[PDB]
Amino acid sequence: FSSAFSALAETLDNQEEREKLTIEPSVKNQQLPLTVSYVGQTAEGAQMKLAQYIQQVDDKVNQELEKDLKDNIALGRKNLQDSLRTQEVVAQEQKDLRIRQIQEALQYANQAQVTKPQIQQTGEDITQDTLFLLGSEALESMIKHEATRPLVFSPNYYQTRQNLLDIESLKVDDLDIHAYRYVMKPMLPIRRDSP
Amino acid sequence: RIRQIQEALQYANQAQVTKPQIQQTGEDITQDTLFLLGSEALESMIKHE
Amino acid sequence: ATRPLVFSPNYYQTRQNLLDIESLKVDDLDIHAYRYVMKPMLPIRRDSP
Repeated sequence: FSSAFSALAETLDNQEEREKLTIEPSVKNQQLPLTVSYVGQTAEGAQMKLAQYIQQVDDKVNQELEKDLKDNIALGRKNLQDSLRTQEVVAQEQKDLRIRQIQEALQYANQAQVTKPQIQQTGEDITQDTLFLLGSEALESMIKHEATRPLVFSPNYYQTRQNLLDIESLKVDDLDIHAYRYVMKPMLPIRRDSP
Repeated sequence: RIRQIQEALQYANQAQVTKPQIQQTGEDITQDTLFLLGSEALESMIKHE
Repeated sequence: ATRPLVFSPNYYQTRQNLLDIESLKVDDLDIHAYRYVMKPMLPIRRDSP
């Protein structure tokens, strides 16, 4: 705001008749509160003109941010719909290895003659070596029904899937941006400055 | 999880596991060892979906 | 010789980091090194003489 209000201050000196309009910090040490001003020709006509020029810069900043957020959200859900496609092909390179681990464990369970499952339980996922204890019959169905076996997804996938539904749900039209706050409404003066 | 159960009914239909063979599980049951719950107990996890 | 290798979860991180570096496109990527807060004016009062 303070750089777009001082950029309105320099396009009002390019009028045929100049209109002075300034902006400055209030006390000479800290940055804000800022102190805008304007000189006119009447008491009423220099307060109406200042409250118009505050709303003119405010409607330029507020439209340069709803336009900026729409180019950030519609591009932010493109780097997430891509990051769910490259994270799914990794999740099928793990599935194509799990079918290959099962396809080797059918050869171990065909020589050791394990047909019915000998596993009573497993407290974790079954590794490569102890995979043949599921049986010769139950491992022949994990290869026959291979293309319909569902993928498994890491908990980082469901984090960036929930991060895409959060970026698709927020709305910028009803979102209100305000770049400034009145601590003093624009006054109308009693004593003129000249003559 | 319904799709993991729906595939594990096909494994437990060929291996002929009807009654549950699991005595316990110290964690959640994964995709591979899900067919040990049985053919009968996995037909009710799909009917009551 | 047909027994499959097992890969650490740092391998599948840097495998997913290669598919992310092969998928991004620089032709449709727009870079802007500046932003107008004031369009270039045309002056009314000259400077000299």
